[PDB]
Amino acid sequence: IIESDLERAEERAELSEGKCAELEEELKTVTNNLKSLEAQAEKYSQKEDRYEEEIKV
Amino acid sequence: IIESDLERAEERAELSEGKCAELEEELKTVTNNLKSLEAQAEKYSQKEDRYEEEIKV
Repeated sequence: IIESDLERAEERAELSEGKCAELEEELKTVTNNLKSLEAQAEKYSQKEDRYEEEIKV
Repeated sequence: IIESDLERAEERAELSEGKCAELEEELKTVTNNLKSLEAQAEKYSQKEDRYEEEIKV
C-alpha cells in the first residue's frame, strides 16, 4: 500500500514538479512578456517623458 | 524504507506543491502585473498620443 502510495507520491512529486516546470515556463513566459510589457511601458514612459519634455519645450 | 521514501516522495510532492503554489501565485501576480502593464503600456502609449496631441496643440 505504501509502495503503491510511494509510486503515487513519486508520481505526485513528478506531477507537481511537472506542473512547477509548466508554471516555470508559463511564469517565465509571462515574466519575459512582462519584461517586454514593462520594457514597453518603460519605453512608452521614456517616450512619454520625451513627449513631456517636448511639451515642456 | 518505503514509508520513508513515501514520506519523502510526499514531501517532494508537498515541496513541489509548495513551489507550485508559489509559482501559481507568481504566475497570477506576474500575469496580473503583466495585464497591469499591458494596460499601462497602453496608457503610456495613449500618453504618447495624448502628449503628441498636446505637443500638436
